Amino acid sequence: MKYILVTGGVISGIGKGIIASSIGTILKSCGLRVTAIKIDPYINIDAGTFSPYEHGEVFVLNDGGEVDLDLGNYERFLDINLYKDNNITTGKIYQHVINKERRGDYLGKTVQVVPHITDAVQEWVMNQAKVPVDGNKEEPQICVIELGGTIGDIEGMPFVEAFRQFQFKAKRENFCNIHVSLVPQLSATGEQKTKPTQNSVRALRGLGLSPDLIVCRSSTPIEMAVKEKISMFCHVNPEQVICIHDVSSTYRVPVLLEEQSIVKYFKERLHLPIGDSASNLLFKWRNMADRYERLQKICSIALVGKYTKLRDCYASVFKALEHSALAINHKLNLMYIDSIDLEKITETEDPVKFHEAWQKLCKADGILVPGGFGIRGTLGKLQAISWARTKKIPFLGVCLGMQLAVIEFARNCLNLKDADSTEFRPNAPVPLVIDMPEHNPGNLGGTMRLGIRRTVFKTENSILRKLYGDVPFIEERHRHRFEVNPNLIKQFEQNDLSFVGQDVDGDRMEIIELANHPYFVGVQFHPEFSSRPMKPSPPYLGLLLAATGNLNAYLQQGC
Amino acid sequence: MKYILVTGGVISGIGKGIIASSIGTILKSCGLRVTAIKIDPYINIDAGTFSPYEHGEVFVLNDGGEVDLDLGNYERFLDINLYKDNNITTGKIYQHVINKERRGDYLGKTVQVVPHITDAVQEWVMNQAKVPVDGNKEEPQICVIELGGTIGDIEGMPFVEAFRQFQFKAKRENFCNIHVSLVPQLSATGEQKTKPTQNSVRALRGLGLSPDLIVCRSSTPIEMAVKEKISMFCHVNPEQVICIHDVSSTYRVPVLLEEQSIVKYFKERLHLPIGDSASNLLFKWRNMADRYERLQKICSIALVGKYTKLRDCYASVFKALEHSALAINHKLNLMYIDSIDLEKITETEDPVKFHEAWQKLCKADGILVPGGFGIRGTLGKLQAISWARTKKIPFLGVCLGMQLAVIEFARNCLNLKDADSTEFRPNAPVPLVIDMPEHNPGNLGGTMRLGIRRTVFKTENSILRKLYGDVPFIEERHRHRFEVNPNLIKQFEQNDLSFVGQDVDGDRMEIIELANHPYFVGVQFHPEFSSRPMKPSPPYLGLLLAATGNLNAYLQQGC
Amino acid sequence: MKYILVTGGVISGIGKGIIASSIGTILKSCGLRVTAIKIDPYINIDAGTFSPYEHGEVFVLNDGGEVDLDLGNYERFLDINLYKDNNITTGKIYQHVINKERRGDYLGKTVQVVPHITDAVQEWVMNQAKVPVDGNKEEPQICVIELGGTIGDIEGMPFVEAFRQFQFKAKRENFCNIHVSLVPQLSATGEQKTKPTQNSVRALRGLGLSPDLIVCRSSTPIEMAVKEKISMFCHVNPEQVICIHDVSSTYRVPVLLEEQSIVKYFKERLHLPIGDSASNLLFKWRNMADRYERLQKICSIALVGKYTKLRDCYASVFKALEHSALAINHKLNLMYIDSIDLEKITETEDPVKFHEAWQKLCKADGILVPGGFGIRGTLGKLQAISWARTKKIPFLGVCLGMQLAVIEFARNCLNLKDADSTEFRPNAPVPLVIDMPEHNPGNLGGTMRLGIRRTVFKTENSILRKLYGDVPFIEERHRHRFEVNPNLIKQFEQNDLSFVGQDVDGDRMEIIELANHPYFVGVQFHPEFSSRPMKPSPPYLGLLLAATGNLNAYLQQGC
Ligand SMILES: Nc1ncnc2c1ncn2[C@@H]1O[C@H](COP(=O)(O)OP(=O)(O)OP(=O)(O)O)[C@@H](O)[C@H]1O
Ligand SMILES: Nc1ncnc2c1ncn2[C@@H]1O[C@H](COP(=O)(O)OP(=O)(O)OP(=O)(O)O)[C@@H](O)[C@H]1O
Ligand SMILES: Nc1ncnc2c1ncn2[C@@H]1O[C@H](COP(=O)(O)OP(=O)(O)OP(=O)(O)O)[C@@H](O)[C@H]1O
Ligand SMILES: O=c1ccn([C@@H]2O[C@H](COP(=O)(O)OP(=O)(O)OP(=O)(O)O)[C@@H](O)[C@H]2O)c(=O)[nH]1
Ligand SMILES: O=c1ccn([C@@H]2O[C@H](COP(=O)(O)OP(=O)(O)OP(=O)(O)O)[C@@H](O)[C@H]2O)c(=O)[nH]1
Ligand SMILES: O=c1ccn([C@@H]2O[C@H](COP(=O)(O)OP(=O)(O)OP(=O)(O)O)[C@@H](O)[C@H]2O)c(=O)[nH]1
Repeated sequence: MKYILVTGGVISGIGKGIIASSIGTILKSCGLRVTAIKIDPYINIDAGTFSPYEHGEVFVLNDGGEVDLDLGNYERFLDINLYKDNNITTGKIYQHVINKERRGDYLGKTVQVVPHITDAVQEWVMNQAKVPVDGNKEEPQICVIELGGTIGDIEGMPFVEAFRQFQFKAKRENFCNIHVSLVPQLSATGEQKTKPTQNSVRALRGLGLSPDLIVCRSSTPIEMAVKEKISMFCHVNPEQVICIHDVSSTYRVPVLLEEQSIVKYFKERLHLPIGDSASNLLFKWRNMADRYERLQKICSIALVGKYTKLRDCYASVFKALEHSALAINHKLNLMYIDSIDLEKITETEDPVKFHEAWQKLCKADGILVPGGFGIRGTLGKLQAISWARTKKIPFLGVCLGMQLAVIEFARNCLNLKDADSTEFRPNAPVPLVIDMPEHNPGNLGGTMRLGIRRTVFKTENSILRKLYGDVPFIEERHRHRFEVNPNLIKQFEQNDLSFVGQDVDGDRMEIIELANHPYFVGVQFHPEFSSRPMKPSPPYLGLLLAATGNLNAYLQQGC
Repeated sequence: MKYILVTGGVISGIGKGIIASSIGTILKSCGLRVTAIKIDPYINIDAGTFSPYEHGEVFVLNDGGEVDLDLGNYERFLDINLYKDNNITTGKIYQHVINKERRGDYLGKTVQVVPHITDAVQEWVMNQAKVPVDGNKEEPQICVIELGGTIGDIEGMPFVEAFRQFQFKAKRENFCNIHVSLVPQLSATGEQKTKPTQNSVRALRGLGLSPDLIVCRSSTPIEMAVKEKISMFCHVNPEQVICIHDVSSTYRVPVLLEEQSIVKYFKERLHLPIGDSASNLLFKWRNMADRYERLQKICSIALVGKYTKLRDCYASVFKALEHSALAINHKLNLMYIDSIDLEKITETEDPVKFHEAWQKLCKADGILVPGGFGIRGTLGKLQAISWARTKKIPFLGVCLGMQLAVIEFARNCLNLKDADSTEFRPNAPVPLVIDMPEHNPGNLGGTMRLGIRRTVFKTENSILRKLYGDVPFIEERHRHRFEVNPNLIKQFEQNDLSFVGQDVDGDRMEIIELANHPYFVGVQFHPEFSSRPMKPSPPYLGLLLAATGNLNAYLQQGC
Repeated sequence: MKYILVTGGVISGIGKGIIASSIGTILKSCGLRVTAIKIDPYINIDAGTFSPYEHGEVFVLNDGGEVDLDLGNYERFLDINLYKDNNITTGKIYQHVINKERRGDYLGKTVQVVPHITDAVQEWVMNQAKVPVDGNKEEPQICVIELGGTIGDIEGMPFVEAFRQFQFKAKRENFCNIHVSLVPQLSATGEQKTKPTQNSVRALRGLGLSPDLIVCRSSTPIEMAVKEKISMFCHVNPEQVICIHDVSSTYRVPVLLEEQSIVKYFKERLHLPIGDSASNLLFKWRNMADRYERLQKICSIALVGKYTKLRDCYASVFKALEHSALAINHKLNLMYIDSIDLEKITETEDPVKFHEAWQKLCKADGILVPGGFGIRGTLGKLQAISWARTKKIPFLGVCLGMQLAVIEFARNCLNLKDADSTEFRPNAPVPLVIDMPEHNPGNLGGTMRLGIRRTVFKTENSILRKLYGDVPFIEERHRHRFEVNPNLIKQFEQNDLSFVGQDVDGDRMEIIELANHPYFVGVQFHPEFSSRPMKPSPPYLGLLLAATGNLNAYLQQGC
């Protein structure tokens, strides 16, 4: 099978996944079945126990994933839905190997990093490329492999040697190599240097891998004097240096590689079956490049998270939002509001950060309350829903807001201020939200609810049901532990806030809507992990429709 | 002797010399005698045969230097004038060693890179620190050593091993180590990475040198989360991480190190004699920081060079100009004008680049024609002086303009269009500018005129004589081969353009002034290499005085 | 042209030249024209100023060589005589490059180690392979390139990068790579390790060269478990691991590579024109393997040198001696005798080292006095010739003995004890040996006599003339400064010791013979540098013939 191994340049946050997916999604437009394998040097297995401020938010797979992210980017760009066993971490390999030397399966031979780890790496990447990953039941023909991390450090040492042996066991027509480096320029002056790319190549070539292409991502487009120096010093012909500058939206990244002629390259390098057309599909990639230049009324949410500045804790939501903004031809203005900045305590001690949050939340044409944990933010977010409740600005609750909207509603309408979730204080006189993890055969003890779960819409008066297409059940994914008590439904069996969804059996509800409001939805499932640039997320699409008021206008068409 | 060895971070053009001079010129304000030794890994000996577009302009020393530059920066910041034997290049060492193994002075032993080169390096740096360099006849006490180049490449291999052996032969109280790295951030996003600094340390520590300080120069000032990661990963305490952002003028660079408390550091590290005052001299460094923020009428030259965009071919002039702009409280607006863009040929084929040059030269309140060679630019620059001649905008000719102004004047006034310099065409019917290199005892053949040369002012009616202080002779330096024929003076023994200067004997003139003009000077010597931020260059100071019209107002004071 | 680049393993003294010549001299038996280029990382140019105890004796070429040695080994094994410009040292390159940047031939561009040195290396190796080197006037087809030194150190850094760029500029069919490593075993125990070969490969592959073959030279022949580990860890198939153990004579080294089938390898790798016969010439390499096992009367010299233990100061003579011992079917017993151990002074202070020298010199069936310099040994060697003079044991004087034999003869027969050479004391009342270097046009001052020089035999009664084949002139090479005065011949115009040779003009004599003696020869030329395993050196061949007494028996055949 043809394999493409991208790597890393000087710094980690270049845009590794934006290149590996782009050369993947060009080849998906070529008519090739694609997989993706992300090699990760971080020891930690099963990323789900991260605080999301170090790396980013989780992604969630079908079979129970808690996989990093970058993995999410591949899923969103390629139409692929994945499995959890191609997030191949260093802790995944060692737990696969330390659990074999107690079995004795290496026949008493002492196992060392070479070859008995690097044999287990080049068996892992053979099997995950072999399994189909898309709607067809058929093995693919390429496999874009992302060696994450940087290169030269101690973490990346068992892996580049694992692929050095792999160039020999594979054929040279079956292997490729991309190197995505940085040419940093100092705005302080004006020249543009090529030295960081030279030392990053001789750390790659010094470990026994040679770049086919070399991709120099920087701030500005680079001059032909720079393409000459990288061609002469890094010992590759000038047809393999591909510039990519900092573009405004990531949809320019696939069509910018079309101009630099990488499509016909892998015809000659990899010897893959291709004939040439318009080198991507003209209707669905060059179109939405022009949608992002020519824009309109800057509108359509404020966001209440619980973090400081856009570390990608919420980058997996912002790519889902501008999917919907791609549909309604609006520029989107994502503005973070810290839930600390809505507390009583900040106004007492600092009004510069507090009054700064309200200013944006009162002018907000839409709120969004995504998921979170812990006591931070929760007491601040309790006022944000009720502000949206009375003054009727639409919002969506995701995995925490659905908990918090049912808390505030009994406090306001039913005057039951004593009620709260059992997340925080177990001494609950009215335990309105109870813990109940899935007690399944094959799952011992308390196991977090995870994976694809069917949930059926009960009754017709849902604005969500018309958005998915009036199908009875939807198929979504979530990672949360807590539910409103089905006994505690008795408290709200008459109001305007009634529960809509039910799963296969019916022991939880997962979905709320409110009558006397434009658009009041709160869901337990994360509706971000199926959002694609072609069809947006159906809760998020209506949420921007409610912000522009065209939500009734979308259902005038129907039909 | 206490030695400070700065190095290099990721890319070459960080600001190595701006840090090594700054920690030098803090210690000069401490009351310590300073030298400077710049280690250069480039094989080429005696930089003077450079095209000035690869590296920059030359510097010229007293004894006959053709030394790079960075060396010039030390000279200008420290009051030091240097010798040519501390520009210690790789070609200087090998020519010092290959000329010893024919002598047999290694006693028949085969010489290899270690130790017999690295012995010759640590004897070179011992001797150049030992020689006095300033007005006192006394050995200094520190020696700021600049290991130029970057680190990790093949050129820098004989030198870091040369200083690894040097930490043992010296005492730990006598040695220091600075590392000036880059933390590149991508404006494309917003985070700030620390990885390039980590790999640059483990290439330095992997060659056997440990940083005392670590200096992270970048675009923006960096947050305490970045100072924590560099302290924890690069294994130095957080008192040795010093931030320096891209500041507007280089005079902030000494006073910004004062805020980060590096003055008291070397009291504890190097054990040098110091008591504390205001940590620099309050009148002459923090004052001119405020001169550059608060500014005035944006005026005071256009420049006609012969190059494209400000590669530092003329950075050794621009630092001399804003010395004078530091004196007259004016912002300076250096605008390059290519001499190609004044030719007849560009207007025929492209008026976008041609008309763009004139636009700036007609609004120019002052022209400047610095030195150059070859047929490029010369035919273009012939119109620039005559444009300044008739319409009377002041300019200065430096080492080529003095040739070109005497050419145009016989063509215009004396109608001798046949005359030209013997630089370009030897078939000269009127050879107005003749070749005559110095034929000296000890100098065989044609040797370029070079070094400090006395030149005496003949007569009183010079506007230059009042600027230097009415001394009879001035002491300047130049590197040029050509002179107007002393026989050809007969052509101009009556006009308004008469020759002013004479050297010790009188076989050349070196200096012109024109009567019916505000300020018309052309000099063979380079008046850039003595310009300091305290007293500017005396031709360049009057040139900005003529631009603002206060040139008469400067001599109203006198006295 | 097909190029083979051998390298180095862990330690320097493996046997680099014994492998590179052997794969050369197999291909010479294949019917291919061969050159040789030895890359040397030692800075010193023109090895001739060595003390011969660091590296070894010199070799002397035709055009004036003072080249190391290993070069001598190629000459002796291949029938090739060389030029001095393929001893390409590091000091040869830099003196070729520092003498070009004063010319300006790099067009003002700053030259660095990459590429402008490595361009000059891959132009040097192109030209020396291009020039013919053998009796034909035709370019060869292979070029065995010896990258001397080891690999990984600082000296070998400009060269392995110089050949990494060379694999791309050449074609993969035109390039090869040998790696000659050590597998050290400890007699202390018994196992045999493969670790030093693994780390030596990943320092070679880490610099961008891959071994075609891998040659493991050690003490014992190695087991198939060792060939499996080197095949699996060093990532080459088990057909390219070639064992070679410590063999008794170096003539087994070509025929041992025949058994391991490297002849058919380069047919497949290099794509060179070959058909197969007996894979070497059966009459002249496998024959003299059996000559060295089956041997005879252990006889046939003691040697008086001036050194301690057989550092190869005299290895260029011992290979010439066992050429003659290959002809007379005798085992040779080379025993060193220090000339210190024949002095008066050692017997006074130590008789353990003194009496140990005489014991071997009185039982000596032949003496040999090779070349040397300085006051050490000279006063000791004066008794060794007179011991050979009276008691009539044959010897040969080489470049110093010819001086010393003419000194002792006037002291003994003519009773002129006052006479001595002008090498040591210039106050000579009878200056019997005078200095006269060649004063040639194109050679300024005192230049050492060097290169091929014709010398004609005057008269018939020479035992040397019958050995060369009664040709009038012979063609030999030497490096010496001193001659007997042609005026001082008047002292010996009647004795039994008369001068035999004369060059083209006749101002020196170069050759002595004595009548009343079996074999008394002393020559100024070095007769070691033409000795080949087929025909021995004609003075050295008769010297072993005089030791066995068959010297008359050789001339009974004639004819
Ligand atoms: N072409 C681009 N131009 C500007 N910004 C980009 C581009 N590609 C990606 N980015 C932004 O930079 C960040 C880094 O990109 P990406 O997540 O693909 O790298 P990654 O290798 O997956 O990260 P990690 O190494 O943490 O897994 C992303 O959050 C994205 O928003
Ligand atoms: N603190 C600073 N902020 C912004 N720009 C700077 C600073 N210091 C220096 N520069 C600019 O960047 C350039 C590089 O500085 P400098 O010449 O000191 O480096 P260098 O090591 O001497 O260069 P080279 O390695 O070529 O000798 C200079 O031309 C200068 O104008
Ligand atoms: N196959 C062999 N077995 C045993 N000894 C050998 C063998 N080949 C060479 N030697 C001996 O070991 C010494 C080293 O061999 P050789 O001179 O070929 O190495 P070299 O690389 O030329 O040395 P240098 O690196 O100093 O030039 C020689 O003096 C020779 O006598
Ligand atoms: O996609 C990736 C790739 C790599 N990594 C992991 O990040 C590490 C490299 O991390 P960085 O290079 O980003 O540096 P750092 O985390 O130490 O500090 P910052 O610069 O982020 O402020 C690697 O050790 C790798 O395990 C990720 O977390 N995500
Ligand atoms: O002050 C210095 C320092 C170093 N150098 C020399 O510059 C080389 C490093 O040069 P660079 O790191 O700047 O890269 P480059 O010249 O190959 O191409 P650009 O990035 O400039 O476009 C080093 O090999 C060193 O010899 C200088 O010229 N001046
Ligand atoms: O054939 C050669 C090869 C290499 N060399 C030169 O020898 C050096 C390697 O020398 P060694 O590896 O032999 O170590 P050393 O000389 O320092 O000390 P000993 O082990 O000999 O006792 C290299 O730096 C190279 O320049 C030779 O002299 N002759």
